Amino acid sequence: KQPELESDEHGKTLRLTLPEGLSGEQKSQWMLTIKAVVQSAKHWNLAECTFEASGEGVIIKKR
Amino acid sequence: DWKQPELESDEHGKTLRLTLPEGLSGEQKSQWMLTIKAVVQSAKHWNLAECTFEASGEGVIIKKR
Repeated sequence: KQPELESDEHGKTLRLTLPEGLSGEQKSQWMLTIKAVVQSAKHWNLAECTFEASGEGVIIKKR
Repeated sequence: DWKQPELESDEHGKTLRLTLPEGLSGEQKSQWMLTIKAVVQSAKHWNLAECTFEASGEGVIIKKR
């Protein structure tokens, strides 16, 4: 399932789906990587960051 | 074994490194990369410091009232 944006009369909701049947720790690792991005969006303005793919996964760069 | 999200810095630069969840099929890896990509893209339209983040059933949610 691709990202889904639900629009409520009470606001919007971005819903992200995790792959079918992942294990328990794979689910946490995944979750943790997304939260690191939301945390970084609180310190940095991500529209002004460069986002590249790396060997291990991904890299978000500021300055 | 699995590296947690970590920052790296030095002169003229600060980076956030994210490691892929382990034991993933090529498909799931593609899915993982798109999820991270959907999140940076939302931070470009919304201010995520003013949004709620939480785990739901088989996923994650980000709400902007």
